[PDB]
Amino acid sequence: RGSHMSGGLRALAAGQSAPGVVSIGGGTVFVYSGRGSQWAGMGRQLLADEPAFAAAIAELEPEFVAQGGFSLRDVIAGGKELVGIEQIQLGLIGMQLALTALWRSYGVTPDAVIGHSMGEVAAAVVAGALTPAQGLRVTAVRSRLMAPLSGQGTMALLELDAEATEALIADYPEVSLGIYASPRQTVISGPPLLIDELIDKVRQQNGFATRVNIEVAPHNPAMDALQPAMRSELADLTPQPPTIPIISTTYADLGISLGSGPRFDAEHWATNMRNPVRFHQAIAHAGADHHTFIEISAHPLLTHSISDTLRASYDVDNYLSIGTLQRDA
Ligand code: NA
Ligand code: NA
Ligand code: NA
Ligand code: NA
Repeated sequence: RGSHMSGGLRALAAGQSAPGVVSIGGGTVFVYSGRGSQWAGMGRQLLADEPAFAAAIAELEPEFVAQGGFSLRDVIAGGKELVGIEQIQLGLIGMQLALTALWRSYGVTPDAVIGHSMGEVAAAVVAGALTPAQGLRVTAVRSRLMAPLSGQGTMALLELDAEATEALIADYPEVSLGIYASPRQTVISGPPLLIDELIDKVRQQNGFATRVNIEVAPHNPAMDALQPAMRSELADLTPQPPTIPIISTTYADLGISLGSGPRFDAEHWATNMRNPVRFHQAIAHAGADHHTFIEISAHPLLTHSISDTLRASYDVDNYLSIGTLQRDA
């Protein structure tokens, strides 16, 4: 039935498509979003009808119980709301890894991964730079550090390019450019009263602007306060070089410069939560030679931005930008 599956996944789930199928060009990129997008009953039918999904949830559950005092298995089965930044972030990465297992069971695996904002932890796990246990650990530490800030920040998506956004916020020292979303959209981050003021200005100047469903201000100066504790608590984190190309959204150079490769260690995660998200540039880089982009999320929020980026550089008739699950049935 898969009422909440994307077309590509549902077709594989029923067996209508052949293994790994999803004309398009070659290459597949898995995109891990940074936003929690829980919807009522998320994963409930998956847990009962998709053994690969259920195995992943089962395998994560012991670490969650002991690393998070929270049961993802019970959230999914009981359709419980994730409450608080810690449950939201921890639940999201569990869903991301379990959904990656689901695609794998139907022959769909990534040739490269992209992590958007906090979704770069999940990307690093799937690329082999971190183990699932290490991914939970990073998520647990960071989310606990951000939880006390709940309600002191937010973000907003604006129908402005990056330089127009920097112009808008020039006189707003507390507001930052948070995400380079596409050539046409940019996310700002900062104190909620000021984000609301900027949303209104964009609308009154005949543009489009929306609040992000988030109650902190990542990718902003506010995060400086948290970086020392990040480096201390994750001091013992020992990552490995990735085995799948990972295009990092943390750095201007996408973490793919000649020479040494990024080390996905405590400093990287402290940097990832503070630096602006180079999502536009990572997608552009990836679309040079990869033609299928799959957002690994509970509800597709990046597929339009992906398509906008790809359309600016490539012939999108040869491309496919899809999600995994969606809140509508
Ligand atoms: Na399965
Ligand atoms: Na897997
Ligand atoms: Na592990
Ligand atoms: Na290691």
